[PDB]
Amino acid sequence: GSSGSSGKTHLCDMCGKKFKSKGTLKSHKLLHTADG
Ligand SMILES: [Zn+2]
Repeated sequence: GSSGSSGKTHLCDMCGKKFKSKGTLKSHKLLHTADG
């Protein structure tokens, strides 16, 4: 809820999407930022 979370997730601080692994969250964060 608005006052606090429950359970556990690998949460994106950039868009607010929630993931089931740090590997899945990392594979998602490549879409926000990458080297070039
Ligand atoms: Zn994200």
